Formats: sequence, structure tokens, C-alpha cells
Amino acid sequence: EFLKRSFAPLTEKQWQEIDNRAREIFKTQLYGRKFVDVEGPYGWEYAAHPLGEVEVLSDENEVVKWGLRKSLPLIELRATFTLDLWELDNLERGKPNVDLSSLEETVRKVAEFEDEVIFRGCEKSGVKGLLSFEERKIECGSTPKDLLEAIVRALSIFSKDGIEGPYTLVINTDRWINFLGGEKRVEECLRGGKIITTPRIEDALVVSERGGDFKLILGQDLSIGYEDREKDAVRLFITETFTFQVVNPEALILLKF
Amino acid sequence: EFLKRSFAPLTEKQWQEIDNRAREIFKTQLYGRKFVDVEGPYGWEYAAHPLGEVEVLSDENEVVKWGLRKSLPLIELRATFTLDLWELDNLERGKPNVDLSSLEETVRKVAEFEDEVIFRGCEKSGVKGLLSFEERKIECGSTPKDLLEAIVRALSIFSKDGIEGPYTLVINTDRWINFLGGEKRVEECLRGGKIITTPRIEDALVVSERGGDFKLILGQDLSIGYEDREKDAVRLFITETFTFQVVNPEALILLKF
Amino acid sequence: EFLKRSFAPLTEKQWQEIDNRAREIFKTQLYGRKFVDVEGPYGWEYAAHPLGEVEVLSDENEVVKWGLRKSLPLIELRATFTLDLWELDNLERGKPNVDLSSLEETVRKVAEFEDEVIFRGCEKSGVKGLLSFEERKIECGSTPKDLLEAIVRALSIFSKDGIEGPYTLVINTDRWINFLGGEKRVEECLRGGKIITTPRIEDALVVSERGGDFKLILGQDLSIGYEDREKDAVRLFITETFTFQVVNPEALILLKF
Ligand SMILES: Cc1cc2nc3c(=O)[nH]c(=O)nc-3n(C[C@H](O)[C@H](O)[C@H](O)COP(=O)(O)O)c2cc1C
Ligand SMILES: Cc1cc2nc3c(=O)[nH]c(=O)nc-3n(C[C@H](O)[C@H](O)[C@H](O)COP(=O)(O)O)c2cc1C
Repeated sequence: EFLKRSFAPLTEKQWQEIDNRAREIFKTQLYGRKFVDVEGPYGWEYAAHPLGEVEVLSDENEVVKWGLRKSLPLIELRATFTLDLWELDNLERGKPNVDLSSLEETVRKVAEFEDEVIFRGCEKSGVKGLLSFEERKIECGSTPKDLLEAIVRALSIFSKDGIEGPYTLVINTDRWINFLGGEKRVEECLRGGKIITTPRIEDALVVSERGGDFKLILGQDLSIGYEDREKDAVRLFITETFTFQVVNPEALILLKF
Repeated sequence: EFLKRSFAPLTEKQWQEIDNRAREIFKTQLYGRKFVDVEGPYGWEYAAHPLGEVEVLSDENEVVKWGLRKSLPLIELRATFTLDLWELDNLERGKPNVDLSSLEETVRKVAEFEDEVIFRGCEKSGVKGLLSFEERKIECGSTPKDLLEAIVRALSIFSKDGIEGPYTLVINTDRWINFLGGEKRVEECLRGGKIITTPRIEDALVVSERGGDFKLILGQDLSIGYEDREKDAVRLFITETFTFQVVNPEALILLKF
Repeated sequence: EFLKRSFAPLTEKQWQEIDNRAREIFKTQLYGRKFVDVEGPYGWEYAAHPLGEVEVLSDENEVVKWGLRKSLPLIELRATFTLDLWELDNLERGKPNVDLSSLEETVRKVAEFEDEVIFRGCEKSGVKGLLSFEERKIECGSTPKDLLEAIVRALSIFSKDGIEGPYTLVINTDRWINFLGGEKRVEECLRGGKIITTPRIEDALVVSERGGDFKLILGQDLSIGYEDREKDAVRLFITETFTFQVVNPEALILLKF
């Protein structure tokens, strides 16, 4: 496998120490993955996703008219870190808590990078994030009473387009501290929805989780591999290939506060 | 099917009149397809072919380094023409030779367009044609005696790279008129090769047809569909999606004459 | 079928793109259909619904007395729109979000027309809407406390006529914003009823959903058919034949606010 893992000087039981640690922090820090849906991994060779359109390049008077097919190129990221090799060997002498502080700090730089692509998009990549669809904004206020009014007025914009599913509220974590009062009034105006507090946006946004409006395309899910061995340390990396696209911008609404 | 053929006012026996005519002219006029090999059609939705490389876009001091995956976008061409509808109806009264002169003139504009992409490449498409690999040139002359010497010196450049298969000579059609003398001396210096005279290049070139050095990627092979009906005529089109890439430039040699 | 759908230049997979879109907006925008009941479609030839009465036209001294039987004529509506044909063809190249903005704007003109017939009735059609039965009005106020009192006084008018079923509250959407406070006090004074906020009336009204008091007669449910093909566009239409009649006006009460 392209992740040369059977070449690293680590025991088969030391590898699972590293895997569990990274798999626990990814589950809680990948916020985009809590309301978008993932098209299963297509493999390490997948390179572009079809947009389904032609881009004409010929003249208006030509006999043979032609153009190129547009697609979306996949982003590939690689983040490397180092582990002290003596400390990892203490795990064989029966030590339950080894020092992976270099693994966890790097797992959080990657999770935070993958969320600027979903929320803010990437200029060079050709990705539009959720926060740029700014013709879907609506006012709000400061009191728990007014958050309720912004959600009943948002569900009328959904039902006016035929978007009707389970609804979700993605809200900043410091704004939520003020609305802790009506946390069961809110979660039932959404009709048994779900509140996802996140330190990745300032304001809030409501989305319809009926399925198929925000796709995360995965070529290769997050993996850990082996790079090189320095004197008394190994150098590993985290890799992934993905892209993101909003299909229906009608299933999204931005609250302004 | 995307070719709305069951909506054209043509009999199932008038459609095969049109298909046979276009299939006979494509067999003789698509010269590139006589020594390159075709990766079977991937479908009407295929949009890009992987080049197998990453293009880095991050800084040198960043923690999470990333880049985009390079691919080759597929060209889609459409050429339309018109058929008089009364003349096509004479085919039902038992007429063997109807007038498809509008079909054949358009089938030759398409075949000739598809060969500038293989021999000269396309700047905007991102395709390199055979005639640009100009570090593989070698001299020649004017007499049949010297054409033989240029082929024995070309087969020594092949065997020096380990390229050893059946060999082919693609030569201009007006140059060949001079070498008609030794047409069996030539075709056995190539070791039972094959001569393909073509009005698509000035000089000649020798290629190794062992397999896998010049790939034509087909999304949708050449097809005929229906567009619209004017007053007393139908309007059809010829469509195709393809791309071309040289894998090993060592299996090619350009003679200069 | 009278909807000449097998004559439109659309793929069997492009037709379902159009059907799902119109079926999703009708489900949320046809508000009358949420508390009235529908007598199944009688077909495309049904033309009139019997009122069950005779209208005498003879003299008082005649030997043979005669009259005509009264019925209710069915309304037939047709709304046409246009779709760009190139954009629909992008759906075959694998595009999930094509532009049907001309379909959805027309589906909302039709849904809103069908609701003026239920709420305001039609003079020429011979239909009485719910809002004209104005001998069933009762006062209300402005505070959540008073909305509760208007519902306990309304359920005593129902039980005085023997109308006893599940109860429903159909209220303007901008009035509801004020009563968001007691949304579980309200929905249990109705004895586990149901609140249907709608932008189709100013005030509110309470109805008994026991069955058989408000009938919507359907000849042909909402359908999409094919009309003609312009140069680079198709022209489709939405059709339907229906009529509406209140059977028992005792199962209805109008709140005045
Ligand atoms: C008792 C003992 C146990 C050790 N266990 C490990 C170990 O499990 N993994 C490891 O990478 N180095 C371990 N080391 C360190 C190496 O054996 C080696 O002594 C050190 O990396 C460099 O030694 P130097 O000062 O001679 O260059 C251990 C050293 C000692 C004295
Ligand atoms: C590469 C290419 C692809 C095309 N594909 C379509 C198509 O799928 N459907 C269509 O109606 N017209 C298509 N056209 C337009 C044709 O020229 C058509 O005969 C005419 O332009 C229709 O009018 P329009 O350009 O406004 O669509 C295409 C043109 C080109 C150059």
C-alpha cells in the first residue's frame, strides 16, 4: 500500500495505539461531517469529479464546434510529524499513557484546514463554501425569544421551495451561551432537529438534512503512513484526498445576528 | 439515450442507410486509429483522465501542505448537417442510391479535426501531438536507397532503448510516390511491418506498435443523433468525446527528408 | 394519454427530474389539502358533480310539472411554461442541479390559484369558500392567554352541535409569531390537535377533522404534459380538474382577532 506502514519500526500493537488516538480526535473535530454526506471513497487514483457541463472554445462560424468538459480537481494534503521512539517502546513494558502530544496537535491543524474548505471554500481549488451563499441571509437579534422567531421564519422559506426534511442548527459556541435558556424550545421549533455548536463560524445557519444537497467527495479517507526514520524518532504523515460542493443552495439559510 | 434518435421522423430502415454511410468513411479517414490503441469507451459522463501527479500550491513553511491533482479534460465536439426529407423518402420506394452528399462532407471535416489533435495537438486542450517531440528527428534523403538507410538506422535507436515490437512507417502520400520502386525492400527492413500512407503529415515517422505507448481515450465513440426538424429537412449531428496522450516518447522517431 | 408525454424530446430519466421537482413543491404549498378530504379522481371526462336538488321551471297550473337537476361544474386549469433544452441535456452528462426556476415559479401560481377557490370561492364557478360562512365568527384578542380562551369557547360550540372529532387550527403565519409562547398549551386545548400556519388568510379558523364536511372533488389530479417545441426550448403545461364544496358548515368557526 502507498502508506508504507510495514516498513516502519513499530510493533503491530504500537500501530493501533496511534490509530485509536487519531480516530478519536477526528470524530469530534471534523464538524463539516456532521450534516454533510460523504460519497464513499473512490480510491487513491481518483483525480477529478465531473461537473456535468461543457465549456465552448470554438468560433461562431466554424463547422466543427468543440469545447472541454468541466470537472472539479481533488485536493491532496500531507501533514508530517515526529514521534520519539523510546517513549513508544515504553508501551511494550506495560505503560497505558504514552506521550502522543505531537500527534494530537497535528491532527487538529488538519481538521481545521478541512473545515475552511467547507465553510469558506478555496479560491485556487475552485470550491464555494457555505458562507459565501449570501443571498440566503436573514436578520436575528440577541434574546432567546428572537432566536425562536428566526427559526419559524426560516422554516417558511424552506417550505416555500419544497425543501422539507430534518432541520439542523449550526451555531457559534459563544453565541449559544446566551441561548442556553430555551434549549428545548429551540430543539422543537426545528421539529426534533439537532443543534451543532462549533467554533468555526461567528453567526449561525440552518440546513435541511434530507440528503443530497452538500456532498463531500472522498478519494482516500484520512490515513496515517510512514515517511522516514531520523536518529531516535520516526516521521509519519496524515494524508487525504477530498473535494466539496454544494448541490442545492436552497437547503441552506444564514442567520445574521 | 442522449442521442434523441427515436424522435426523428425517420424509418428504422432509413437510419441504417445513414449509419452505414458514416461508418464506411470513418473506417478509411481516421488515420490516427491505425497505429494507436483505444481504451474502451468510459461513457457519456466521463470528464477527465488522471495524469497521476500532484501540483503543490502551499508555502514552504506551512504545517499542512497541499496541492491539486492533475488530469486531462476530455474534448467534446458536435457537427451538424441537414438532410432533405423527400430524398430520404425515395429510399422506401426502392431506390438504392440516395443523395447523402451533406453527410459525407461533414464526416470528413470531423475526421480531419480529430487528426490535428493527434498529430499537432491542442494548445488549450493540453495535448501534445506526435509532431512536437522534435528531439527524436533524424535526417533522410531523396532516393529509395536512402530511405532504406534511414530505417536501418532508426531500428538501432529502438533496440538501444529496449523498444522491440512490430514497426510501422507513416509517410506522406506524395513522398511515397517516389519510393514506389522498393516497396518490398522497405516492408521487410521493417521486419514485416506496415506502411500507412496519409495526407496528414509532410515527412514520415516510424513507430513501434508493441502496445501501450500512444493511448486514445474514448468517452463516447462517434455517434449520430437528432437535433431539430426544419420545414422540409432534418438537422442531425455527429458527436464524440475523446483525448489523446503519448505515454512513451521513445517509441517514436521523426524522419526529416 | 391526453398528456402527450411520449412525444416530447425528453429522456425517460429527464422526465422524472421534472416530476420530482413539481411533486415536492405541491406537497408543501397546497394548504387546503391538509384538512379537507379528496374524493378520488373520477377521470378526464367527469364534468359535473350532483348537488341533489331539482330546480322547478313550470307553471303552477300545469299538468306535467318539470324542472332541471342542479350540479356543480368542474374547473379545468392549464398553465404553460418553457424549459431550455440545452440545460436539460446537462443532466445526462452527470449534473445533479439543473435550472428549473421556470417550473417552480409556475407551480406556485397554480397552488395559489387553487387556494383562492377553497378559501374565497369563485363567483362564476358557483363555489362558496370557507371565509364567506360569516355567521360562524367569534371574537379574539392579542395575547396568548386570550387565544386559549377563544379555543375553549369554540369547542363548546362544536359539542353543542354534536360535532366531535380531532380539531385543527388554521392560522395566519404572522399572527402565530405572537403566540409562539404557548405552543404546547394551545396544542392540548385542541385535545392533541394540529396547527397549520398558512400565508393564505389573515385571521384564524378552527375546523373539525372527523371526516366528510369539506370535500375536494378531483377529476384529474395535477399532471404535467407536453404542448410544443420552440427552437431551443420545450413548452409544457400543468393541468387539473377539480371543484370544492362545504357539506356541513357547522364543522367550521372563524376567529376575528
Ligand atoms: C536500559 C535502556 C533501555 C533502552 N530502551 C530503548 C527503547 O526501548 N527504544 C529506543 O529507541 N531506545 C532505547 N534505549 C536507548 C538506546 O539503547 C541507546 O543507548 C540511545 O538511543 C543512544 O545511546 P548513545 O549515548 O551511546 O548514543 C535504551 C537505553 C537503555 C540504557
Ligand atoms: C460542443 C457543443 C455541445 C452542444 N450540446 C447541446 C445539447 O446537448 N443540447 C442542445 O440543445 N444544444 C447543444 N448545442 C448547441 C447546438 O449548436 C444546437 O444545434 C443550437 O445551438 C441550439 O441553440 P442553443 O445554442 O441556444 O442551445 C451544443 C453546441 C456545441 C458547440
